[PDB]
Amino acid sequence: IPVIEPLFTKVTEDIPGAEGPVFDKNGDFYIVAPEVEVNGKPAGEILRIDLKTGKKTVICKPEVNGYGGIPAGCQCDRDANQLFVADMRLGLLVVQTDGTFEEIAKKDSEGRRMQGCNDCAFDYEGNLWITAPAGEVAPADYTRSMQEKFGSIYCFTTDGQMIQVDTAFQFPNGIAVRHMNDGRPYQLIVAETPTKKLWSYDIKGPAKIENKKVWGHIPGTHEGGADGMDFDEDNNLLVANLGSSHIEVFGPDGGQPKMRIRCPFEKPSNLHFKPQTKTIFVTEHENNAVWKFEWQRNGKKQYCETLKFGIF
Ligand SMILES: [Ca+2]
Ligand SMILES: [Ca+2]
Repeated sequence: IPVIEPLFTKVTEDIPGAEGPVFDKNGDFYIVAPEVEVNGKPAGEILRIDLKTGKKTVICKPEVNGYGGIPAGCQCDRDANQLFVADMRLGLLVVQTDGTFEEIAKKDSEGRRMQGCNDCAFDYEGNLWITAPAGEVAPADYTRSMQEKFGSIYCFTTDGQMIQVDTAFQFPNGIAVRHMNDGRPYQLIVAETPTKKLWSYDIKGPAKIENKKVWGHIPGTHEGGADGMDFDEDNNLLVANLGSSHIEVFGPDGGQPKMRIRCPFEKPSNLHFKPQTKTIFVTEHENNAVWKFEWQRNGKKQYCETLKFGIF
């Protein structure tokens, strides 16, 4: 497997559990620090990083009824400049740039208690596909599916429904949606970290996925595996293989990566493209820092980069 070694440039440092890199509709960059703790208890943070300097500002330190959150993944909304955040303790949150937030669901569409979330991906129809590797949200004692198969997948729909679309995953992690050239959502990709597998489903409609399949295989037997993921404009899927020192690049059809990206660290965690550029910001857990490097092309446009009232 061909490996490229592009130049990684430091962006910012000291972000405990540096995760969920995201750009909003204004080009502002954000990162979540899930692993920040206060006297042993969760106290995760949502930060805005000035790219010109690397200076950090925590806009939100989410807590519900005394229970601190573990914000781990992000997606920027389209119709409003707000961030949808997957929280390992609080479920799904919507955070405003002013730092205020709202817990989205205590329970799902079926009345079952919500599970902690880790990452999410907006399809072009506005539906949010979310991974839930943790057990029940706070106040429930924290648990996570790193060993046992209790990780679930949800689809938070445009009509406000938190629908569990699948269960029994061993730490569902990264997630991405593949679109047809005309913008129609047709395939969901979900990373199952420890098993070294990438799973795929056919998206038949909002919250409707079928034909579960082992779509791709992650290199290595190291502890870790597929974490964050995203598509480039040609639909190649770049996946952070935590513990491998590489970001795998899968072609449109999956299988084995067709190329690997060597990182100057062992734990790449998540990534995100800077809109309209080949620049990919990468978070890692070795130094708890954020970096950025140049990929071969622009990333696939995120939902926030699409237009509600566009003509073409
Ligand atoms: Ca993750
Ligand atoms: Ca991303």
